[PDB]
Amino acid sequence: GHMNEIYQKAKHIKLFAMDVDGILSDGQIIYNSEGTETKAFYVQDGLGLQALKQSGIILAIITGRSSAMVDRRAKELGISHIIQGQDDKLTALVGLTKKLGIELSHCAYIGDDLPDLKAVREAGFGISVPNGCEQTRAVSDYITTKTGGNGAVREVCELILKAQNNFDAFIATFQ
Amino acid sequence: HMNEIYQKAKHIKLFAMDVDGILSDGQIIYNSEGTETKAFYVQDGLGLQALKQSGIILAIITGRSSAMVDRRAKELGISHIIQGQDDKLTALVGLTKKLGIELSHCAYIGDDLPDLKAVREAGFGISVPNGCEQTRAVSDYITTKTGGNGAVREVCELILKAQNNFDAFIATFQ
Amino acid sequence: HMNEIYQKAKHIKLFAMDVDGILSDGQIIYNSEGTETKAFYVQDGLGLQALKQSGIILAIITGRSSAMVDRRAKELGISHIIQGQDDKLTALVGLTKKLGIELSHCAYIGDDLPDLKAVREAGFGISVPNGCEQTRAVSDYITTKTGGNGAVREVCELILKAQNNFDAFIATFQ
Amino acid sequence: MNEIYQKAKHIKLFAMDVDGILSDGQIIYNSEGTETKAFYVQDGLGLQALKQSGIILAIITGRSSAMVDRRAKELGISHIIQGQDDKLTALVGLTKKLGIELSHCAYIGDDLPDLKAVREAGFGISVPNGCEQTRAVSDYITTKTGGNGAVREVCELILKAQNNFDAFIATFQ
Ligand SMILES: [Mg+2]
Ligand SMILES: [Mg+2]
Ligand SMILES: [Mg+2]
Ligand SMILES: [Mg+2]
Repeated sequence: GHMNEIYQKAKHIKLFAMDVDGILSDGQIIYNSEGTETKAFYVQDGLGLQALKQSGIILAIITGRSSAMVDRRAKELGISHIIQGQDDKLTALVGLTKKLGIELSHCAYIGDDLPDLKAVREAGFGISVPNGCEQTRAVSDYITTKTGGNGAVREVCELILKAQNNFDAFIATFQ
Repeated sequence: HMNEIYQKAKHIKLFAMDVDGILSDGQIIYNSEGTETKAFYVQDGLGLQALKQSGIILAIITGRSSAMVDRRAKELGISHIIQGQDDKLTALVGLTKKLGIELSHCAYIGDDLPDLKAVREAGFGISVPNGCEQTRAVSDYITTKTGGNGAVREVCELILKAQNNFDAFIATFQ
Repeated sequence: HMNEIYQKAKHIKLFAMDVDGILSDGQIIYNSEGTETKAFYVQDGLGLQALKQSGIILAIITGRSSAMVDRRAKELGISHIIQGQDDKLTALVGLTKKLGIELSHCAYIGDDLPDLKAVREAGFGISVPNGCEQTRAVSDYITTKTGGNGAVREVCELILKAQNNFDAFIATFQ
Repeated sequence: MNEIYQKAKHIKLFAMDVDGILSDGQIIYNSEGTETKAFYVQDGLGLQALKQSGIILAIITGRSSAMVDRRAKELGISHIIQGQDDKLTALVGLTKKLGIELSHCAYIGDDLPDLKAVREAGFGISVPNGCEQTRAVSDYITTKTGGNGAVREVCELILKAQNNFDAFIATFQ
């Protein structure tokens, strides 16, 4: 019943910012006996992000943790705004608005836990996921059907493209 | 039955946890270089931080021993790390005496048979959906979320709520 | 539509496959030492071996590039390993020309948009439950089992059955 | 139910496939050439319990890895036969050298290479995600899946059949 409300918020998005753990991954933090840390991403999310970028949308990562894995994933996907070691997601997002000349109302943010709440609440289009905390889900404009690390990002990428009448055009390039 | 669960959680000063099956989904991972791997859940970290910040002491009691457990514990401020110990009750009782906290003010979460007595005898005993039937049977509470998937975060929030500390935790992010 | 599916599968001489989301569940795994990991499914290995032994040529066509794919392919006797190639149809047509096999006698299994044209134009196009809707729409068959969980094994058995080789394959183990 | 218990009651040797039984069947490779395999904690306790009750534990697998050696060592799995082409002839060979009749052997497997061993063992076991043909010749199919408690489940079944289960539980009470 909220589809066109969601569409109106997504239609004006010029910047798409994302949390990592629980969004681009299923939230697993993986350590081994040699001190090495591991993180897993989802292939379909990659193509979804490529689609947004192709449509002219600026991509950003804002995470409280810091790893080479995030740097590597961001670089291969052409995400050039990689903010790590930053729990205060909203201040980081506002920082980007000033850096890039994009209004906050034209920014999307997807997050899963409490550090993401304010950014999800205050962004033009705030998104969460089924396994997100209840409080961040409560302030979201949209909650994905697919879970983090299992297509949540791909799903909201398609949603934004649809709201901007760019989805069918993108699909047609593969047909 | 949440009223009696909140009543038990109200008095908790020490929260002790098994590792495999609780903080992880129970996978023991090895590779051809001789390296062992373990996986944890990001939301459990924030939950344990909230518990610690509220004044509750955190402990790990595990039958295995690994560097991953030391790293994760250090990262989350788990100050009492007991590894290579299958006898969970003796370990928990040892902690009660050392810290000066009654067993009735201890919470313990476990998943398999070695955890049974500690879950049964602790002031607040918790298990998980994929815990063994016998350990689930003696639990005061079984989580909705599974081990390595938010069971720990869930218990953390329950204890915070019971102690009127949950909304203060949430408020910092609003 | 199974009579039509069997018709298409009956004449397959080349079986070509996407990797991520087909042979794996789609996870791209990195670690802090710059190492990449990929996971495959054991039962898929036997299925592909069976297809190969029945006289079908095996091929991989993937947009990514890794040593893990080379290793898995060599292990299973996948003889055409095309990596760093998102244009699946051009690669597949290239194979038809090199091997002297009509496109109508090629099978292709894929999960996402880059695979769409190949799935559509191949003699037998296959996708998977978690494949994108657009690639599923142009498929001749969609597996019950998921990518990295037996989707490949399933279609291998389907092709063996369509070519009257399945029961004979089973018989070798009895 | 009772026919299963009759077959399980006299088991002296419990032999197992690895991939799809002790694991969920994932074969994991990395860019440094390193292979990974995952096991389940609850299976560990189940196997240890079986071993302590006097049952000899064995692994018979077509693949070969250090991970299997490591997991076997920590659980007291004392016969580790890797890289085996024919699992039935490996089981027959092992049970002959140990002086145990095949009728007193259990074997759990998931795929076609396990079929003959599951069929011919005194107690043959498979798993839900096992192939239909191996499931067809099994005396018992577990409810839990490989790498997710299938082994723990059958261990408890055998303990029950040998009047050792309630005592096993009681040691933890
Ligand atoms: Mg997160
Ligand atoms: Mg445990
Ligand atoms: Mg793919
Ligand atoms: Mg197997």
